[PDB]
Amino acid sequence: MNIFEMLRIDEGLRLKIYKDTEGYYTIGIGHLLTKSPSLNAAKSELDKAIGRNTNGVITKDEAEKLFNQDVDAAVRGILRNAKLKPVYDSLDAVRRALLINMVFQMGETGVAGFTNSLRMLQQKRWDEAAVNLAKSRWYNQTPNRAKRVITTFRTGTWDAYK
Ligand SMILES: [Cl-]
Ligand SMILES: [Cl-]
Repeated sequence: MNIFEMLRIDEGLRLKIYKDTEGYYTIGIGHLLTKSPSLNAAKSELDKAIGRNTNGVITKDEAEKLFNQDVDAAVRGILRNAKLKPVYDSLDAVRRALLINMVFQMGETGVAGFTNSLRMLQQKRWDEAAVNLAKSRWYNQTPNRAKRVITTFRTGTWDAYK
Protein backbone atom coordinates (compact mmCIF):
# COMPACT_ATOMS: atom_id res chain seq x y z
CA MET A 1 0.00 0.00 0.00
CA ASN A 2 1.34 3.39 -0.56
CA ILE A 3 0.81 7.02 -0.40
CA PHE A 4 -0.58 7.20 -3.91
CA GLU A 5 -3.06 4.49 -3.27
CA MET A 6 -3.87 5.54 0.22
CA LEU A 7 -4.43 9.08 -0.92
CA ARG A 8 -6.48 8.10 -3.98
CA ILE A 9 -8.66 6.25 -1.56
CA ASP A 10 -9.25 9.22 0.63
CA GLU A 11 -9.46 11.62 -2.18
CA GLY A 12 -11.33 9.83 -4.88
CA LEU A 13 -11.04 10.76 -8.54
CA ARG A 14 -13.11 13.45 -10.16
CA LEU A 15 -12.79 14.73 -13.63
CA LYS A 16 -14.94 17.71 -13.52
CA ILE A 17 -14.58 20.61 -11.27
CA TYR A 18 -16.38 19.88 -8.08
CA LYS A 19 -16.72 21.29 -4.62
CA ASP A 20 -15.09 19.62 -1.62
CA THR A 21 -16.03 19.26 2.09
CA GLU A 22 -15.84 23.08 2.45
CA GLY A 23 -17.36 23.96 -0.87
CA TYR A 24 -14.08 24.87 -2.44
CA TYR A 25 -13.51 24.40 -6.14
CA THR A 26 -11.50 21.22 -6.69
CA ILE A 27 -10.49 18.62 -9.24
CA GLY A 28 -9.05 15.18 -9.95
CA ILE A 29 -7.55 13.57 -6.97
CA GLY A 30 -7.93 16.22 -4.31
CA HIS A 31 -6.39 19.02 -6.48
CA LEU A 32 -7.77 22.23 -4.88
CA LEU A 33 -8.07 25.08 -7.30
CA THR A 34 -9.43 28.04 -5.55
CA LYS A 35 -11.02 29.26 -2.42
CA SER A 36 -13.18 31.68 -4.24
CA PRO A 37 -16.92 31.31 -4.61
CA SER A 38 -16.51 31.72 -8.40
CA LEU A 39 -16.39 28.99 -10.89
CA ASN A 40 -14.65 31.23 -13.37
CA ALA A 41 -11.88 31.74 -10.99
CA ALA A 42 -11.88 28.14 -10.45
CA LYS A 43 -12.10 27.64 -14.25
CA SER A 44 -9.37 30.20 -14.75
CA GLU A 45 -7.09 28.35 -12.31
CA LEU A 46 -7.46 24.85 -13.88
CA ASP A 47 -6.57 26.25 -17.24
CA LYS A 48 -3.44 27.85 -15.99
CA ALA A 49 -2.53 24.60 -14.18
CA ILE A 50 -3.05 22.11 -16.98
CA GLY A 51 -1.87 24.69 -19.37
CA ARG A 52 -4.76 24.68 -21.85
CA ASN A 53 -8.44 25.57 -22.23
CA THR A 54 -10.18 22.79 -20.33
CA ASN A 55 -13.53 24.29 -19.74
CA GLY A 56 -13.51 22.65 -16.33
CA VAL A 57 -12.69 19.22 -17.65
CA ILE A 58 -9.48 17.23 -17.60
CA THR A 59 -8.38 13.79 -18.49
CA LYS A 60 -7.35 11.06 -16.03
CA ASP A 61 -3.79 11.41 -17.31
CA GLU A 62 -3.75 15.04 -16.33
CA ALA A 63 -5.48 14.39 -13.07
CA GLU A 64 -2.73 11.89 -12.14
CA LYS A 65 -0.37 14.44 -13.24
CA LEU A 66 -1.38 17.04 -10.60
CA PHE A 67 -1.50 14.26 -8.02
CA ASN A 68 2.31 13.65 -8.62
CA GLN A 69 3.11 17.34 -8.34
CA ASP A 70 0.95 17.42 -5.42
CA VAL A 71 2.52 14.49 -3.66
CA ASP A 72 5.90 15.67 -4.51
CA ALA A 73 5.22 19.13 -3.21
CA ALA A 74 3.80 17.78 0.03
CA VAL A 75 6.87 15.67 0.82
CA ARG A 76 9.02 18.53 0.03
CA GLY A 77 6.99 20.86 2.24
CA ILE A 78 7.22 18.44 5.15
CA LEU A 79 10.95 18.28 4.44
CA ARG A 80 11.49 22.02 4.81
CA ASN A 81 9.44 22.69 7.82
CA ALA A 82 11.06 22.87 11.28
CA LYS A 83 8.06 21.52 13.06
CA LEU A 84 7.68 18.50 10.81
CA LYS A 85 11.04 17.50 9.56
CA PRO A 86 11.94 16.09 12.89
CA VAL A 87 8.68 14.29 13.32
CA TYR A 88 8.87 12.88 9.89
CA ASP A 89 12.42 11.73 10.51
CA SER A 90 11.66 9.89 13.75
CA LEU A 91 8.73 8.08 12.25
CA ASP A 92 8.68 4.74 10.41
CA ALA A 93 7.55 4.20 6.83
CA VAL A 94 3.91 3.67 7.42
CA ARG A 95 3.57 6.56 9.70
CA ARG A 96 5.45 8.90 7.37
CA ALA A 97 2.93 8.22 4.70
CA LEU A 98 0.41 9.48 7.28
CA LEU A 99 2.08 12.83 7.81
CA ILE A 100 1.99 13.17 4.08
CA ASN A 101 -1.77 12.34 3.98
CA MET A 102 -2.54 15.08 6.49
CA VAL A 103 -0.23 17.73 4.97
CA PHE A 104 -1.90 17.00 1.67
CA GLN A 105 -5.32 17.48 3.13
CA MET A 106 -4.68 20.38 5.39
CA GLY A 107 -1.71 22.33 4.54
CA GLU A 108 1.61 22.11 6.01
CA THR A 109 0.86 25.06 8.12
CA GLY A 110 -2.37 23.41 9.00
CA VAL A 111 -0.65 20.38 10.26
CA ALA A 112 2.29 22.16 11.94
CA GLY A 113 -0.34 23.33 14.50
CA PHE A 114 -0.78 19.87 16.07
CA THR A 115 1.98 20.77 18.44
CA ASN A 116 0.93 18.46 21.27
CA SER A 117 0.02 15.69 18.81
CA LEU A 118 3.30 16.13 17.04
CA ARG A 119 5.15 15.74 20.30
CA MET A 120 3.42 12.62 21.38
CA LEU A 121 4.28 11.31 18.01
CA GLN A 122 7.94 12.22 18.43
CA GLN A 123 7.94 10.27 21.64
CA LYS A 124 6.25 7.42 19.83
CA ARG A 125 3.23 7.72 22.07
CA TRP A 126 0.53 6.20 19.83
CA ASP A 127 -2.54 5.92 22.02
CA GLU A 128 -2.03 9.32 23.51
CA ALA A 129 -1.31 11.00 20.23
CA ALA A 130 -4.49 9.41 18.75
CA VAL A 131 -6.59 10.65 21.51
CA ASN A 132 -5.16 14.12 20.96
CA LEU A 133 -5.64 13.89 17.26
CA ALA A 134 -9.36 13.21 17.66
CA LYS A 135 -9.84 16.45 19.47
CA SER A 136 -9.87 18.46 16.25
CA ARG A 137 -12.16 20.15 13.82
CA TRP A 138 -10.51 17.89 11.34
CA TYR A 139 -11.72 14.89 13.18
CA ASN A 140 -15.25 16.29 13.76
CA GLN A 141 -15.45 17.62 10.21
CA THR A 142 -14.37 14.51 8.21
CA PRO A 143 -14.71 11.73 10.75
CA ASN A 144 -14.09 8.58 8.54
CA ARG A 145 -10.95 9.94 7.14
CA ALA A 146 -9.46 10.99 10.55
CA LYS A 147 -10.30 7.58 11.85
CA ARG A 148 -8.23 5.79 9.22
CA VAL A 149 -5.12 7.91 9.80
CA ILE A 150 -5.52 8.00 13.52
CA THR A 151 -5.87 4.24 13.53
CA THR A 152 -2.91 3.79 11.27
CA PHE A 153 -0.86 5.89 13.63
CA ARG A 154 -1.88 3.76 16.57
CA THR A 155 -1.12 0.49 14.74
CA GLY A 156 1.56 1.06 12.18
CA THR A 157 -0.40 -1.38 9.89
CA TRP A 158 -2.47 -0.64 6.71
CA ASP A 159 -5.52 -2.38 8.12
CA ALA A 160 -7.89 0.55 8.18
CA TYR A 161 -6.95 0.79 4.55
CA LYS A 162 -7.19 -3.00 3.74
CL1 LIG B 1 -0.45 23.53 -10.15
CL1 LIG C 1 -14.53 11.41 6.18
